[PDB]
Parts: sequence; C-alpha cells; structure tokens
Amino acid sequence: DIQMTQSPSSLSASVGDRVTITCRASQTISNFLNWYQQKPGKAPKLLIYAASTLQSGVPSGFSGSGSGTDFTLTISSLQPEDFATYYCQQTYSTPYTFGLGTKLEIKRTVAAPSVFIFPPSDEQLKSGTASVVCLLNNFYPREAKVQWKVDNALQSGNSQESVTEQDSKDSTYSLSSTLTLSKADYEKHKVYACEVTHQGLSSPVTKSFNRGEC
Amino acid sequence: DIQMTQSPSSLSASVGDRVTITCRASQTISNFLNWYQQKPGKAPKLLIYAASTLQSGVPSGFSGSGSGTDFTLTISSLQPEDFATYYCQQTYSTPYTFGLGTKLEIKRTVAAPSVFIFPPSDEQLKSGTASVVCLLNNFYPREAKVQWKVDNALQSGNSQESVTEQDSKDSTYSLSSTLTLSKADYEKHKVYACEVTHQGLSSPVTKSFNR
Repeated sequence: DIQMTQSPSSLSASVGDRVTITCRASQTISNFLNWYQQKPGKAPKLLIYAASTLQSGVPSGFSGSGSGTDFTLTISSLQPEDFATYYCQQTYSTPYTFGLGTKLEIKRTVAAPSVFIFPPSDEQLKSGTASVVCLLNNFYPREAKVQWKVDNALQSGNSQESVTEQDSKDSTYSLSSTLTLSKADYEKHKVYACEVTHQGLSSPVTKSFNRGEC
Repeated sequence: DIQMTQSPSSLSASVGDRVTITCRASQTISNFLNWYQQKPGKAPKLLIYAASTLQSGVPSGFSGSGSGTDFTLTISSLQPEDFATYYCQQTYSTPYTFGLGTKLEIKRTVAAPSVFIFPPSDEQLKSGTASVVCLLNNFYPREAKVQWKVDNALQSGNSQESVTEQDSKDSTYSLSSTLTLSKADYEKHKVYACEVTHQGLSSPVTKSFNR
C-alpha cells in the first residue's frame, strides 16, 4: 500500500501566522491527493481536491501545491477557525490511504498546572472499588506526566488518564488521572500520592494524603 | 449542497452484537457514497467506497448497502477494535459533504461521577470574566444533568458543557460545566453551587463554595 507521511506531527502557531505543512507519498501519485480538515469532536471536511483545487466555501487563505510525491498545504494567515488537525489522503491506487495528521494548536506561554488530589468517597467504597483522583488544571504545554505512588511504591497499569483539548478560554490544557483499586487493596495501604512533572514546575510536585483524610 | 444525515448519533453495544448505521442524502446520489471509520485521537480510515465495495484489508464483518438516498452499514459481530465513530460522505457532487457521524460506544456498568467545584482564579479575573467550573469524573452513561445555583437562584443560558469521548480503558466519560459570569456580577453574589443528577446517583449531589 502507498504510505503517506505528514510533517510536522503538531504545530504551535499564533493567529495571523503563515504556516505550511507537508505530506509525502511512498510512490508517485501525480496530483491524486486530498487535504481534509477536522476540529475536535466534529466531522472531517474536504478542503482541497486534486492537490490544488479548493472546494466551495473554503477561503482563499488555503493553498495546495505539489505533484508526484511531495505535497504542501499553506495557510496564509491563521484564523481562530483554522486551528485544527489536517490530514492528507492519496486517491491514486487502492487502498486509498490517509496520512497520520498534523495538529495545529495555539502557542502561548508555559503555564504550571494546579494539582489537586481527592480520595474515594465512602459511597464508592461501599461498592468495593476505590478511585483516587489527581487533577491537573490549566497548564501549557499539553505534555505532562503523572506518576501514582502508594506507600512510596511506583504504580503502573492501574490508572486511567483523560486530557482535554486546548481550552477556548486560555489556550491551556487540563488532565485527570484516576487510580482505581479494590476496596481491599485500598484499605491495605495508607499513603497515596500523585507526582506531577511538567515544564512549568521547577521540580515535580507531589500531592499526597493518608487514607482516612477527606 | 447535499445534506448527509446519519442515525443514530450514538449507539451503545457490546462485543458480539450486530449493529446497523443509517446515512441519508438530501437528494439522489446513486452509489457515490463512502464509509469512513475513526477512533478518537487517530486518523480516519476509509472502510467502504461505492456504497458496497469494501477497501483492501477491511474484515468481511463490515457490509455496505444502498443506492439513491438511503444507505446502511452493518457490522455482524462487534469486535473491540470496531468501537469507533463512523462517517458517511457523498462523492457525487461538489462539495463532497460528510455526515455528522455515528459514535459506536461500548456498554459497561453504571458508574456514578465524582464531582468537583473550582472557582475562578484571580489571574482569570483579570480578563473581566469569571468561569466557575464543575467537573464530573469517571461516569457512565453519558446522560447527566448539571444545574447551576447562584445564591440559590437556578441559572440558565450562561452555562456550557464539554464531554470527553469514551475512555479506552474504563469506558467512562468525564464532563466539564462552566458557568460564565462577568467579574462584577461574580463579585456581586455569594454562594455558587452545581447540582449533579445522574443514573448512578439516587440523590442529586451538590458541590458548592462561598467566596
């Protein structure tokens, strides 16, 4: 199958900037390439067909170029409605393969997270499961690490993480890490902590509690 | 433009279930219809073109049918890798419009949400806008209700909600409810509460703070 490689994987730019993203095919495909745009939680939209032709409604700020293997899409002046993920797709031979995408985010200053730890409620404990919650609020960039420690022992494979998209409020990100254990296991231990490392912190910040505090 | 309408918007199923998704066009498009599949945070994948022709590599469990305005995609025995969002797209007349999608989610046990309330930060108040956040963490199903109360006055028309997609491990959801007031109106009132109603909560849980 024809492999499509997009570059870069992500791009931090400001409103009004001129950006250019690239898509390379493993074989020559003439101008048989489409450019799609997709915002989080919304359906994709075909922006450019035949490598260069814009579809109806698309502003002239988007321009597609390239023939053969290397193709580019250029946004002349980024607008708030242009920050999204962009995909390329070859239509030359079956299977019609997609690139893995290029995500455009709004660049801003580094922001340290606000970290909070919350023990499980007694109601959930009465069901036999215990969920310790660690919240990281309003940080930039999106890359953060959360490490759960129980009685000063590293935990792994027992946590779930959810991360928000770039907030329309302040262009930050928020994250939740839930460590879920059995009631028996939870009661077998005392000190529960989440250690957060982020670019905005001089040293990793640990939020901890002894079992019993609420 | 040709409007593509998909149904249902969401569908809860389990491994081994047989499921069907419908896509309708506002006008006849013969068989110029594509079915794409896409998992959250991942690139889309074209599964079917020409309404019925499966793409190279798709298992035989996927079946496309239809010609004209009504089209269906059928999955015989749902596998874990089948739970995703499916889009249809007409390829007859420009612009080649997409449907709004069908999110095929997995069924799990009822999980009550954990509720947290966060007041705005002073660094946010320097924008003249106060955003009070109520977070619901790890719940199932998605159906939930968040009612805002400012000084025991039920609010409306100024709160927005954002829901995550189904988690790939615990199959739960998480929701944010932001009440957006002006800085002066925020400094004009006292108690701020969010009341959460969910299938996993016999009594609605209220989380509040007092400035």
